Amino acid sequence: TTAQHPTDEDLLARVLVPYKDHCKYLRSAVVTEGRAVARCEFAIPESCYIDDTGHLNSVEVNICYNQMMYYLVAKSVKEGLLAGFESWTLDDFWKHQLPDILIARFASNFRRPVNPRAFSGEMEFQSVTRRAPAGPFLHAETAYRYWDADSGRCDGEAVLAFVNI
Amino acid sequence: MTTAQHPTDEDLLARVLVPYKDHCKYLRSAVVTESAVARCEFAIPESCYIDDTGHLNSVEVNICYNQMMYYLVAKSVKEGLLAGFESWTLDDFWKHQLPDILIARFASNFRRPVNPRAFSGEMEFQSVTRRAFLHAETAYRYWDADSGRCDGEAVLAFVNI
Ligand SMILES: C[C@H](CC(=O)O)NCC(=O)O
Ligand SMILES: C[C@H](CC(=O)O)NCC(=O)O
Repeated sequence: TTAQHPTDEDLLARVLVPYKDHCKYLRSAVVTEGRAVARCEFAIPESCYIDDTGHLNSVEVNICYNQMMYYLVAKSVKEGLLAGFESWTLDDFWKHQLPDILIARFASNFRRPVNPRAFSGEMEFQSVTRRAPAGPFLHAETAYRYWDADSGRCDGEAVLAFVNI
Repeated sequence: MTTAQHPTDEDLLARVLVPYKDHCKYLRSAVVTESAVARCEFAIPESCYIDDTGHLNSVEVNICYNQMMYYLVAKSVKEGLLAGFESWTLDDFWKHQLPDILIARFASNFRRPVNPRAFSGEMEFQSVTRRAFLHAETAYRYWDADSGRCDGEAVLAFVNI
């Protein structure tokens, strides 16, 4: 009885346009419906910036979060799922995506190393708050976690700003 | 205060950067002092994973931190500057660099978006401790020639010692 959306493959490819061809890590994303959640699968067959370390690096946790978060937002804007984004169209999203979606704060905590080859993740929008000072942006709080098929596990938080809204 | 500052060790730096891809070498200079601390300059002429967003991204803060941190450890090993690492040689460092130097926790706070084309940073090792691996608490910050400001902390684990 909770509404869910399977991976919207067309939207996903378009969300991932700004990322390089060899950097498309987000493979699937089921979005559950006013503060939405994404449940995702990831794969990094080789790193984009460094020789193989043997584990999912902090850097990659962050790249993957960005992908998952952009997808969650885009899909939420498309299906009207996210409180605070009622006025947005998908066109607004493509315009804002790169210059106007900012990370104010990022944290990652590794409990145990994760396998970068195949891993799962999830995130939640915990609050979205609009600000329009006399003379203008959304403030958002999110949490995520990652795990794999063995015992890998990482969790964290990110505070976002959506400016020029 | 008094201890001598080590200018950028260019040969060590280039070697520390070998595992990074050719377009992802952002750390351009790094002065090391005991207090161990590194004071660094960085340049990202273009991003390695995404089209230009116009500001230094959280991802890049993290890449640059890793480069700075690896160089500070390597240089500290070479020069005997970090307690906990007294027994290490550079050859130990090269063996551990990728598989055995882990981030346990990373945080960044972006006060003011930073210019990715030219910016500065610093970090410090606050504590190193054996635990039943080596556990290190570190803090860093970045700034630029305008009003850019990012800061954070990273907890590291050095394993298989
Ligand atoms: C020391 C770091 C660990 C990590 O980022 O999680 N690996 C090297 C790199 O990812 O740049
Ligand atoms: C939403 C982020 C902002 C950032 O990482 O700081 N830009 C997209 C990216 O860097 O993947």
